[PDB]
Amino acid sequence: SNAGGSSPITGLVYDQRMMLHHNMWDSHHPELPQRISRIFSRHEELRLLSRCHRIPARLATEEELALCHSSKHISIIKSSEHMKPRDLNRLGDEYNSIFISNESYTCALLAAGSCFNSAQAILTGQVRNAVAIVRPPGHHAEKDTACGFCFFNTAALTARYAQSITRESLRVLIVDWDVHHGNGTQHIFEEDDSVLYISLHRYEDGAFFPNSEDANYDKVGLGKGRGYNVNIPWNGGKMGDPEYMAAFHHLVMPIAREFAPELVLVSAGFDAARGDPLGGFQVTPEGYAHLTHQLMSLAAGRVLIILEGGYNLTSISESMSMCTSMLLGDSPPSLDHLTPLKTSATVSINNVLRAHAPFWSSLR
Ligand SMILES: O=C(NO)c1cnc(NC2(c3ccccc3)CCC(F)(F)CC2)nc1
Ligand SMILES: [K+]
Ligand SMILES: [K+]
Ligand SMILES: [Zn+2]
Repeated sequence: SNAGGSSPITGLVYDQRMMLHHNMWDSHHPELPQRISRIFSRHEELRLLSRCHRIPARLATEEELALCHSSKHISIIKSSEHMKPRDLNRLGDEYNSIFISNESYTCALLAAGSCFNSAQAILTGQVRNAVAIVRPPGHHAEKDTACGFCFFNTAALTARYAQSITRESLRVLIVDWDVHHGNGTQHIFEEDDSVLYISLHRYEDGAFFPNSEDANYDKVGLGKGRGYNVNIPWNGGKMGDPEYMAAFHHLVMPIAREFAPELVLVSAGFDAARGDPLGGFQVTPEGYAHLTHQLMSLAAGRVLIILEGGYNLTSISESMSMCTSMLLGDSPPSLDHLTPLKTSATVSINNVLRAHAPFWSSLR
């Protein structure tokens, strides 16, 4: 029972089977199997694992995938399960930045099913919040195609899965703090006012992957979805804790509170972390802890943290373990001295404010 209340529980999902997805031609490709085992091992080292309720992985079904993806796309990825290597190579090469092994399809299904089980546990009160240590990632995957190490859009599917077991209009916030724009998530929800998508990402006037002006601040959503897509694009600066904290203070949290989400999904890539070989930014583990802590003030604390990217194995292990520590209710660690904001970060924050003040009274 929870008569009289009870201490909130944090769920954790991790299944070593998701390590089987691998790059048979470049075994040093940074989207490594041991991304998830290293993160899991750090949770054991820090004694966080035994404090969590372990949530089992499961496979997503093909009908669950159709919540966001076309039958053609599902069928093509499914067909890779039985391909020979030369045909896996050719099929991967048809996409932007995709490698495929015979286990990729099953691993993508497990990453999605793990997050469905976690959202289910949160929404039915089995746990208050959860962390999902999953791969391959999701947020670059589109309705019709794979992209950027992602086959199916785990976070987008989880938002639709949540609506499917509560009510169609359940308000879901997705905060995407992966250093890359989540092009797939933006596109899936661009006309939808029930899912608010807020992405922070390195942009560089369109030069940074995925190299599209869709990631710019002026893309605010379409139709009913106008105002429900918030891009915070970083240009010309080595961004870190001061800039992300300022973005949360001026943009993410005011908009999120006004939206009043009923569930928060974090597309939690850690490739903006200090030390990441791809992102080039310097968010610290303590910074990620503070971002997590702020999001826990939303949705009565119903937050699911979903691993996306992040490629320095030590950085992502420490950063995601910080986030779990915050979900468990530990007191936030001290931030380093916040250097004054990079001046271009103020420019970006002010551009987003101008783009979104028409839709959010909290910004006016
Ligand atoms: O998921 C991600 N990060 O979290 C992610 C990161 N990099 C790529 N692609 C790029 C990449 C691919 C393999 C190894 C390093 C980088 C290749 C094309 C590029 F040069 F344009 C950008 C980098 N794709 C997805
Ligand atoms: K992002
Ligand atoms: K939206
Ligand atoms: Zn990324």
